[PDB]
Amino acid sequence: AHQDALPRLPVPPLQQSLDYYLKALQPIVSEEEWAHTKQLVDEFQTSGGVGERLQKGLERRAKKMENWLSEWWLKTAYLQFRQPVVIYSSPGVILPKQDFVDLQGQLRFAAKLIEGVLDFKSMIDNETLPVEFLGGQPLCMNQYYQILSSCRVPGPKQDSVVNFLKSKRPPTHITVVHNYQFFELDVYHSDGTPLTSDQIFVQLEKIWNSSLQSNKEPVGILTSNHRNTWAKAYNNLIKDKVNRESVNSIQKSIFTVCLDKQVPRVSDDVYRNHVAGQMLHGGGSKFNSGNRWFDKTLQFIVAEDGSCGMVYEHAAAEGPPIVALVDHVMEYTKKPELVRSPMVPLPMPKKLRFNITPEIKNDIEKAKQNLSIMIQDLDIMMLTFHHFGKDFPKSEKLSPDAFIQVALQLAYYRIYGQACATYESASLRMFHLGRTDTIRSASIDSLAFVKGMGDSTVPEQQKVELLRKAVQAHRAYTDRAIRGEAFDRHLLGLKLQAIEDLVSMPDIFMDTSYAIAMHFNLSTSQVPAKTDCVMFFGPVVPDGYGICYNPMEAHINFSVSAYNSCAETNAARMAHYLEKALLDMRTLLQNHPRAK
Repeated sequence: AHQDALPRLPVPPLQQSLDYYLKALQPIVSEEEWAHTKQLVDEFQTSGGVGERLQKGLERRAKKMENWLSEWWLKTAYLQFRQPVVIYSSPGVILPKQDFVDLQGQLRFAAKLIEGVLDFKSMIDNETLPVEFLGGQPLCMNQYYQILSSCRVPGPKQDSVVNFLKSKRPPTHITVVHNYQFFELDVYHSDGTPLTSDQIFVQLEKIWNSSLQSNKEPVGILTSNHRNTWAKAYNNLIKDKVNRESVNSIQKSIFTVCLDKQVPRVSDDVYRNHVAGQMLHGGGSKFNSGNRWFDKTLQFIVAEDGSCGMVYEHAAAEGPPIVALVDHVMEYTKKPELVRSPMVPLPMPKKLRFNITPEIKNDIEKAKQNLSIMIQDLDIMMLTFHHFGKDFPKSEKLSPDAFIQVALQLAYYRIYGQACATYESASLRMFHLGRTDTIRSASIDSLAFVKGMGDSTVPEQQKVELLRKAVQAHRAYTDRAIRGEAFDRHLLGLKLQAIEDLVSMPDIFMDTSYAIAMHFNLSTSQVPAKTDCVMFFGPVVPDGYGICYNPMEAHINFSVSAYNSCAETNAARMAHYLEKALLDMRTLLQNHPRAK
């Protein structure tokens, strides 16, 4: 009923989008390249031309489908992406560190966490999860029905997803991994009632005692390899009926809980960076990378030292829906432990076995080698910006997110001397089945500001004006994107429509300007959460950065990633310049009051 009342994703007018495209290109391409693209655009949109025909095709597509973009996006962005999901696709999350100091404490917390997710699940099962709004504007809730009891499945050409949430007999178990060993744990009794936190603890204790040694092959590490490689290894793994049953249990589980092992202590200044690594990829074959199943949509990680977090498979949902679950769960783990009814006998959680063959052992070794290379190449820098949060920008009547994005543009320019194609995720949930579109942070106004900011000939008064204009221009682009008026998904649609129409690939998509526009040296996303957490992910290009943040009232949690294979990037440096840019913007604004 709620979904039926939501507006359908629109197809923007052709000229409007192309006009916005030309404006977004101005700061990132040469004068010569822009002039050439301008000519291609004029020809592409001409009356009776190629572009108009494709546009008509997209409009027809919107009339015959619930959402014209959904399937195309899922396929192009995720299912057909063949690189490992680890680092390159699945975002990691670091949650507030817990105070437990030993094994029993680690298990007690895991029990509360599990109970909390099940509490959230009750609202999903009963479709009682409150509809979200944006001031009076309804949001699509479909993503919430794709995260539990689901899993990505390797395919030889493209991947697929399985979702058991609404099956005849929905799964009633979660999977728990300890020392690379997987267990099927029922979290509901036969009578249908959920297990209590105390009962769950008792079961986790059995699981722990049944996996005290780390001498079993880390089959789960196979899920971290290239999708072509895993597709083949997967097909071979499940040829054996027992292995197939074990994989089936993992795929069907409501979610997976990873009880990680102790790891070497590191200097306090790089601790959070190492924890982020643990949450994103596991740290390596000798640490916790084998204590995972990366195809799983939801994986909660409880570390030996109190740290906790999670990693989720991106084909399922975006950051906001995931943090909605996080906020609900963390809040639940803080609730007073009420009366505990007389417990009852519990079954032995089933240890999922894997019959290893020389072939499977080889695949596992190859996966370890591949992951080692990936981890060595990742550069992560976690930054807790304590100076201020949403409070300062708000006091200046400036959008906090826009303020942060402009600061990132300033930091990038200060390091590189030029702007770069920049991506910021925009939520399209105001539309039925809406996922995301692109907000382009590098603009005519942002470039004018960053140049003016560092120009020793431009008066500070002018720098201030340029600052506000850039921030408001970004806010405007953000508002347009959320209302389905951005142009990136639209252009992608036109390209996919051309492919489906069996017409020659239009020149506008083969243009050097389009290649530049689609190569994001800065890939970013704001994921606000009530919980003091932070999300992170790998860059989308070899010479880029992956930046995510959670703006709180008085501070901001930042993550910055980069690849070591690119000598031109450095996560720490980027983080430091971002911190300084934010501070310099506050300083400038405070030194030039609007009324006194």
